[PDB]
Amino acid sequence: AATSRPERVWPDGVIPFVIGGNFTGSQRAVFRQAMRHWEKHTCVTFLERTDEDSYIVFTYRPCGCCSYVGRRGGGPQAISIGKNCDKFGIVVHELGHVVGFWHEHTRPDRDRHVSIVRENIQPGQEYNFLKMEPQEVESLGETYDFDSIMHYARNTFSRGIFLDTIVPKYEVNGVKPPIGQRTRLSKGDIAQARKLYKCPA
Ligand SMILES: [Zn+2]
Ligand SMILES: [Zn+2]
Repeated sequence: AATSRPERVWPDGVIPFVIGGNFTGSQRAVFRQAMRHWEKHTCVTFLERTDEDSYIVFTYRPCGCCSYVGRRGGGPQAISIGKNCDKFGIVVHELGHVVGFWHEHTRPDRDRHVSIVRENIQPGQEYNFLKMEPQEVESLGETYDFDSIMHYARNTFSRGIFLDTIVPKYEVNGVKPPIGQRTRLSKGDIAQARKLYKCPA
């Protein structure tokens, strides 16, 4: 679910940042580790902010969606971090939003790849399953990626732990594809981010 909107792509892949107050040294180190993870796999770079108008701010705040997707422009944009939601993989996911990715399940073509099990969605949480309009996403020729760091788990926003809200529609390399990993960028996330930022092949 890569943004189609050119203005949301950070110029030259450069993303200035500020780390806010109220974090421990270990939390701050995890933010830097997550930024380095994006840097080592793509041409995105993170720069300590000086006077740039647009930048990201790691902000002590309650956990919960949503980080702005791509570059907002005209000022800072916050990534909300708290005790519930500060691990490396969570931060890498939020930086996927900053880079310009919506949730994978919101791709306009998602219905070919996953079933959204409406019977199981927590009342009032249905909005989390809305597809992006087709004009808002351009997937750059990349296939739907079950392994994406941007993919929800099978029971995200479910009524029940064993009641799936998202079910992959087919197997990949002879297995039901697991969804919802928050350990590292997938091969597909990297390939697609490199296309989005026109990283030299
Ligand atoms: Zn997200
Ligand atoms: Zn993707």
